[PDB]
Amino acid sequence: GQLRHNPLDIQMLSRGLHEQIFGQGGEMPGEAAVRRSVEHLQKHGLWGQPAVPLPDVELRLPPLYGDNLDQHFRLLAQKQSLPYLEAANLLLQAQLPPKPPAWAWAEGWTRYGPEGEAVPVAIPEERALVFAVAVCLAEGTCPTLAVAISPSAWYSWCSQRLVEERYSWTSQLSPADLIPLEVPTWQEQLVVGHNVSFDRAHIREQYLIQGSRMRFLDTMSMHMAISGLSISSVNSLAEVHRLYVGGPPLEKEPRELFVKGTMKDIRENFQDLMQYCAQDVWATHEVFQQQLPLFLERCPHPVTLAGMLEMGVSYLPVNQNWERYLAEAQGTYEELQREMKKSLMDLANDAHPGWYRKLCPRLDDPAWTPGPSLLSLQMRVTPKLMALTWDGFPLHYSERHGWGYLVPGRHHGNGPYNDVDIPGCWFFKLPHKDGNSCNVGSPFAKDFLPKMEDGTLQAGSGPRALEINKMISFWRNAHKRISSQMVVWLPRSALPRAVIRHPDYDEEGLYGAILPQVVTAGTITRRAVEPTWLTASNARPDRVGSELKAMVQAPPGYTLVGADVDSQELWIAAVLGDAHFAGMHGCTAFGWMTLQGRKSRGTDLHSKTATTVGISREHAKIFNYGRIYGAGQPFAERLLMQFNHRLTQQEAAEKAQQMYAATKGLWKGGTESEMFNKLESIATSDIPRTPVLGCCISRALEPSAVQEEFMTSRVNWVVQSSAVDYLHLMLVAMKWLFEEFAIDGRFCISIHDEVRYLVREEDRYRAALALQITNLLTRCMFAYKLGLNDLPQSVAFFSAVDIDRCLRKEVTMDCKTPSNPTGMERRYGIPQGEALDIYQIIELTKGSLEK
Repeated sequence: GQLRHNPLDIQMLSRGLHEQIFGQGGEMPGEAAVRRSVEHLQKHGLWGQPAVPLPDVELRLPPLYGDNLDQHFRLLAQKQSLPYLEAANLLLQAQLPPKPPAWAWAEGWTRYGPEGEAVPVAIPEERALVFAVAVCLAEGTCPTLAVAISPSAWYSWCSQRLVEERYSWTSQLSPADLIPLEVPTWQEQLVVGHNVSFDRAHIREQYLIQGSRMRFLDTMSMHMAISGLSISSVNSLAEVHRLYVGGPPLEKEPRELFVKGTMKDIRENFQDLMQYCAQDVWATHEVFQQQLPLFLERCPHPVTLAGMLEMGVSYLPVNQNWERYLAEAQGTYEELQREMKKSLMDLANDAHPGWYRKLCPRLDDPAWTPGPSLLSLQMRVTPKLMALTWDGFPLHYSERHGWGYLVPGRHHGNGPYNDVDIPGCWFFKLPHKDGNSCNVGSPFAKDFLPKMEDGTLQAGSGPRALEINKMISFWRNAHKRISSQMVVWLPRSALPRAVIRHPDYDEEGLYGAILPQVVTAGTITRRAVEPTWLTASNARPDRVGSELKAMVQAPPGYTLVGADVDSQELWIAAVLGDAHFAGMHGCTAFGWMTLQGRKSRGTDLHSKTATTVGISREHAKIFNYGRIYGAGQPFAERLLMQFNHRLTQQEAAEKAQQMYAATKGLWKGGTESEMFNKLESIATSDIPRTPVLGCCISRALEPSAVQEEFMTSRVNWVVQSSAVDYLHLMLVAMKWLFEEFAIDGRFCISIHDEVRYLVREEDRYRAALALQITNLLTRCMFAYKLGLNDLPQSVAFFSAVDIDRCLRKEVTMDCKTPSNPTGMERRYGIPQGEALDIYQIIELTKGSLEK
């Protein structure tokens, strides 16, 4: 039947899927390899265990171009990024007229001729350009000046708020207050700039919901990919120009009028600022024309370029509920903060002293109020006035070590540190997200949220003050940029016709948007970086303003559809090891355990690891992923101590050694030895390349210039860049699926292994099915590149796909927050969503993405 098994009794894909994907015929595994795999399985005593078959999946995938999987993905990526490559080469191989003598002083765009003449124009008409914007921080977030370059001639742009002077300006941003850098219908455009996200944020037409038909190329992303750092330089454009092109250093203008100045200063210093911006644009042009050939040579697989271009169209819609959110979050932020100030007053009274004197405003202060009205949770004196204990151990701060805790009885832990001499108590350190070599500047951080749910961090209105800190921890560290996200509100004419015709459409409502400032490749492993939205909780019942993701609410007629990949890095390592060892699935027994792990049944890799260690499922995920990247025993013991503190260091070393005894091996004799051997083989090869796409590592870590150093980072690059190739394949495949079947959706945001989309209400299960097919195709190509001619059924598709009107991990949580105690339905009329599995998605969509 459709069920099929390997000589190691693991169910593979269905016959239809395997025939359509890997074709027919192949090299049968050798008898010696089969015997070796069986012996390895019997060595760990995990052979012959029956497994209940998962139901078979039969679906007709979209046609795959070419005659092979790698050919298919190469063709897809070339088709996607050919026009932008052509525009890149056009900008690269072109002349450049000198700077015009005198800049124009008029509203709108102006074109400068070869002789310096100024001709007013509406919008630039160039395929490829370099862009720069000017922003005065004393007037608002509206852009001020813009100078553009092209193979033909320069361009300049002056803001209406710099030409005309008015007493007051509108407080709400509008499309009328931005930069017109779009040309409605060669086709498609390329914009090149250093951190081009900022220049994308100030474009009038970049906030539309219909479509972009434009991508942005960032010298930061290419610089990170080629010569990034964790023949190299930092991401600063001056350093980039010095490293790649060289010549005179770029002036710095110590005046810094835009950061610190007024509108009149700019009114008088027009020429200097225009000269500086034009210099920066020319420098970026030189840098790009020097960088493009290196990128094309070093990453010959077009998938990297296509994914990098596609990963710079992030878009966040916020409707009128966001406007209420800011007040309700701040109103709760104000009300709770004043509530907290009264709690410490009672605590202080039960506890004038010098510390209490500093908490009281001066008598002559006009804003004087009775008692401690200057208190806030951001102050460093709040924890001391509470006598907090770290699992029954009082806290203690050190200048040389940051925050820590004292264990009476002078126990082994994160320490002990002898620089602090507390009689009868040892001194340890509070855990930090960046390891024990960094210091905690404030206990009011996100990292200590797990430490309070398990009772590790306890108060002495004692628990209220720490709980409310947990409430306003999210809004404390992000309100400045969350409140200063630029919002552009479309008029009725600019909104899509589908939105107007929808029954939930509100005539008196407000529709807006946010453009995240995403660097498509902001890490040496080609990882995207965003300080706020890529690292943020989905929704929690005890955090103020934690509905930030839940505040990214689609307008009537649209919804947010997304999913999370199941054991992405785990399965990558599994297929690597299986391909290295014997050319069959489940040989290394790591693939065997992953394949037979079940989430509904409760016996999976993460669950088994958590049970063996004694930690949570998320802790197990973190531990497994850290091990796959390659980590020593000390890192594992530090992670275990972070996830459990009663454990002592002398016992932490023993537990880490016991954990590493089963895995790793001598590499031979371990559960996950063969994947390690494959990683060491490919990483140590001449000109290291990804096992799948063959995209080289950064020049700052190649073995020629590093020799036998930084091996851990080099190995970690293999896994992380394989995952990033998985992500780029996901992006290009999802874009191709949207374009081929004409699906009305848009890329909203991608968070590591989580990819989210802003889709219409009419087509949501179609986006779910396309995401499932993308995961299947990516895994099949990943397996084929390593030499394996089959794919398991159990890791073929997604576990669950979420359809919702808000961003949250589960479609069921009511997002009851201190600022939203009633719920999404009661406050903003937002119901609960749906989560679906592959069988349910197929049943709903009938296995088709058509209409």
